[PDB]
This record gives sequence, C-alpha cells and structure tokens, in this order.
Amino acid sequence: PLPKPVLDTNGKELNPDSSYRIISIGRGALGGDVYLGKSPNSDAPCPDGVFRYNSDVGPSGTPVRFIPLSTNIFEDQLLNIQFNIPTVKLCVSYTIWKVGNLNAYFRTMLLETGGTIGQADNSYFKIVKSSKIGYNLLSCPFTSIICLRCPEDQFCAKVGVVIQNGKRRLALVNKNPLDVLFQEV
Amino acid sequence: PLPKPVLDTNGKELNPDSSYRIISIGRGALGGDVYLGKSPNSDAPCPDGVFRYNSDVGPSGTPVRFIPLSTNIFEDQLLNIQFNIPTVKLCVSYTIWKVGNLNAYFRTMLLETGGTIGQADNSYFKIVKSSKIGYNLLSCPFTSIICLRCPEDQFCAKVGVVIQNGKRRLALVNKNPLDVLFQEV
Repeated sequence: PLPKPVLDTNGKELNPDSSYRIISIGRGALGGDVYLGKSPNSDAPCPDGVFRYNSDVGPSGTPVRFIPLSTNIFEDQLLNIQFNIPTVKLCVSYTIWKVGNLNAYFRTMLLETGGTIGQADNSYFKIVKSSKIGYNLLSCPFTSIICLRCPEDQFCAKVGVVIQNGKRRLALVNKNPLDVLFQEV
Repeated sequence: PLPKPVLDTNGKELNPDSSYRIISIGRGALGGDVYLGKSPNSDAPCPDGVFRYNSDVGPSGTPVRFIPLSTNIFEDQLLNIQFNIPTVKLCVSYTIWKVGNLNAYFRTMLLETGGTIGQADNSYFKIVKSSKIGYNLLSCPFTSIICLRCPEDQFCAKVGVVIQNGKRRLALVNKNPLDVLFQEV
C-alpha cells in the first residue's frame, strides 16, 4: 500500500479540523448515530458514555473530530476521537473518547469519555474499511504494552454494541462490529 | 511440538495439588521470591498485591498453586495462579492472582489478588521458557476479547517488575522480564 485516506460521506478526505457525525449504514430501527449519553451507573459528574440512538428517525449524533498521530487522517493508524461540542466548565474533560476498565458483566470494555490526546493510553482508536459495507472503528488500548507477536506488537479489537439498560452502548466486540460512515457538518 | 510440561526445581513435573515458591534466578540483592504484600495505595481490606523481596537473604516467598484448563500443567497454556495459604475469614477471596486496571503512572497493569478460577477474565496467566534462563510468567488478560490477528486471537504480555514505593511490584513489562523457577514445599 501507500497510506489510504478515510473518506467523508460525500467522498472528501477527512479534515482534522472539520467535525463529523458517526452514522450507521443500517436503515430503520436498524440505525442511529453515535452520541454522548449519561451512563446509567456512572459516578462521573458529566455525561461520559458513548452510545448510539435506537432509530435514525430521531436526533442527530453528537459531532466528533479526529486527531491523528499526524498530519492527515488515514486508515489503520492510531488516532484520538473527541466529541466536538460546548460543555459546562465542569465537563470540558469528559469529551475525549476513551475505552474503560474491563466490565465483568459484559465481558468486555466499554467506550466512555475522559481520555487524553497524544498519549499511549486508553484513548487510541483506528478507522478501517469494514468487511460488509463501509467503515469500522478499532480500539487499540495499551499501546504502551507489547502484545506478543501481534501485528505491530499491539492489542486491537473491533468496536461494536452491547445493550446496557436498553440503550445501545458502544463496546469492544468479537462478532458483528458497527459499520459506520462519517457525515460532515 | 507435543504439549511440554513445566518443571519443578528438581526436575519433577508440576503437580496441580502441590504448592511451590516462585524463586528468581538472580543471586544476591539481584534476587528475591514472589510474595503477597499490602499495596501501598489500596483500599482493599486484605493484602492484595503481588511483590517480590529485595534480596533472597530474607523471607521465603508465599507458596502458590497452579490451576490449568486441565489436567496437567504445561508450558504455554492458560492457567490460574493462587497463593496457597491460611487467611482470615474476610480475605479468602484475595488470594487468587489477577491483573489489574491500567495504571497511568506506570503505563501498565499491575498484578494483584482477587481474581477467579476458570473464567475468561483478568486471572489467566501462562508459563513459558524464558530467553535467558528458565521460566517467565505471561499475562493473558481479556481472553474473552478477540485480539485481531494475534496468536490464537489473544493478548499476551511479559510479567516483570516496577518499583512502587521502593518495593518490587510485579507488573506487565516490555523488556527485562522476571526469570523464575519453582521450588516445591
């Protein structure tokens, strides 16, 4: 390869200082965009959970920006994600996407906000062409730990959805990842 | 291969209901056995940290047992580890080895007790021949999550040591893993 850029919904390359909604390929009740929601069982003072609505015949997603290593947004390269919105003074920190501690009930890690930019921690994701249609999100937590004999020595897993309190919570999964697209604003 | 068994310090295969000390190949202040210590900053009611002494000219390690998938203890197969000792009624749970949440200061996960047996969670380890001399411990957390294109789809990392409050705390590392041996009791 060369590095392959990630594309808008219209075809335009992704711009580090434009904001996009993550939208789902599914049409119907089988669809709904990514948004920032309050976690049913969080003790954070801010909304800190990454969900997606139950149907696309409702609100639009919360817009996000992407922050690559540098300098453009390519497929298959570590990058931060961050909801791009106004927030109360108390919540400015709870917008940068992050993957949380192991959750025993779901047997996986959930996506939340409260991460950090440009640090080898739990805030690094990847975009990749899906297998069905479009793109998938990947989570590469623990970049700062050698994954033995793994591609580029890194742990990576597919982003998908679990049902937490009847809402759709984004989480690391094994089957059925969330196929998505990126609609500029 | 066939499956290769793990050996005692005397040569005898490892027995699921015998207990061993994890001892270090280093001689001197360069040595010290694995033990169960109180974590300087834990809010657990029980000692819950996996350390190793600063010199071998001191106390002996806390003995452990091993619990394989089944039925014997081989190299390179998921297995639980558990300090095999008497405990107050309140602490019976804080003996089974486990790897903890990401620690931001050390940029890695630390070893603690409080795990569980026979469950695809944060309590699974592997034994493997080292590269220098003897054996190493491996940590395979998140067995219940597909590691993309990884050997057997699993995240694995080398067990080693960080210095937490001047004591030696076992942790996942990248270089210099802890070379160990197993001395029956």
